[PDB]
Amino acid sequence: LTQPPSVSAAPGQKVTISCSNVFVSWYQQFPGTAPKVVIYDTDKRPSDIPDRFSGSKSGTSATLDITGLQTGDEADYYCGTVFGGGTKVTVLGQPKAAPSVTLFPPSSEELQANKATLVCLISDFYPGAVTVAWKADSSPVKAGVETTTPSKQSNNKYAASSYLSLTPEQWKSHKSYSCQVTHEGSTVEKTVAP
Amino acid sequence: LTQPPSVSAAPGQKVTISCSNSWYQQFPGTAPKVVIYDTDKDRFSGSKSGTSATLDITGLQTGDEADYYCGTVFGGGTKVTPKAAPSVTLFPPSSEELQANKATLVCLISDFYPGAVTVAWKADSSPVKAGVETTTPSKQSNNKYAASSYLSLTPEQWKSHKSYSCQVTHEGSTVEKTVAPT
Repeated sequence: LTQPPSVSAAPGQKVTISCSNVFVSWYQQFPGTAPKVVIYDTDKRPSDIPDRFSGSKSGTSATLDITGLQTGDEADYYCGTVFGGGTKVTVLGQPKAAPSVTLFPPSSEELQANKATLVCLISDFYPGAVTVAWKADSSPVKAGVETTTPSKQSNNKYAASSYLSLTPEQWKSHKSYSCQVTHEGSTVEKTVAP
Repeated sequence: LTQPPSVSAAPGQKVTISCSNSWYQQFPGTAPKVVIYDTDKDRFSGSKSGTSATLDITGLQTGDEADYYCGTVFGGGTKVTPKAAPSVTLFPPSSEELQANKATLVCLISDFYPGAVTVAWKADSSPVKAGVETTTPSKQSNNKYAASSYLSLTPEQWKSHKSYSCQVTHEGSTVEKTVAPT
């Protein structure tokens, strides 16, 4: 049912993806490509796939293990009984970098037009997997939220943006609005107010 | 398992997907979701004759535009395939940011179809490329696209010029918005 959004490691190290709340199959899926069974029935692996891939189960959670990591393994990994969330595996080729989070309020022009949009610019982060959560007066918000998918920049780090669309009164009613971004277990929150 | 790489249709009609020798729907950036299970099982048909299995989309909506796979091992995949102008929104540097002696402008491009755009910045009609990054489009919830561009400046490099502007091109049309230090 639930897996980390991202797992990363240097081009030789071990990656361990964890599927939680559970026979478990693991499917590897490259962009455009169909998902393919990397491991079936907890630990049994198909032929043609390398020895590097191994499946395990501890308690309520089952794990996928990738040893001798290589750029070829850079993919989205899903667990299945239904499917889990998905884990993006990254083969680290540069120092990890925490995103810089810049939260912008609606301009005087946008409000003058009876529109309101908050923009949370997330930039300079590697690996390219981030989680974004909005909060209106310390209370979560998922309605109105729209997030860009990470994109490799000029410096090889990634950049994305999340925006919240609101009514000018919604903006003025709450004393605050926050943008929480999560990158490799490191969370950074920024707030903006009228 | 074999499948037609792509199947085209018109909104309000029907579309067919064949699988040779369970059906799953996959939108970008998400896991697949079991639509029909064991030729029977959110209302579409998944009936089959001979060595092949077909999946039919009853009401051809826009929220059904996804990759469809079949299983027993997954089929190769089949991608099931009205113009909207981009909404360009320009933001000045945050009052918070200028107190940290940094400054960034964000050009937010949204609610557009098809998902392909171009960007160009200006600092009083003089085009600038210095510290400009543009993100790649992504299909938002309303089926139309979103992408953003940003310009990194110094608090003085922003307050020196009278105005700043991004210029967004999309299907031969061009949108330009302007911001000036307050």
